[PDB]
Amino acid sequence: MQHELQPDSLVDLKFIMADTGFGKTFIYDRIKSGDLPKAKVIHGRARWLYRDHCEFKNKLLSRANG
Repeated sequence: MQHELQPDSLVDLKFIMADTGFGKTFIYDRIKSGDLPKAKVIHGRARWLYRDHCEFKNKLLSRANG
């Protein structure tokens, strides 16, 4: 299921894990550190904004993690 979205769109955890290759725990921490998730999370999960990925990825891509 290759679904393409734009910076502002609704992503899911599985997507993030595909996007990043890392675990959920890393996501919530790292994305908060990115620029605080604008993602619409109300019950531990819901819908994530891809923007938060872009901004989080930004800091990791800059530092070159790994």
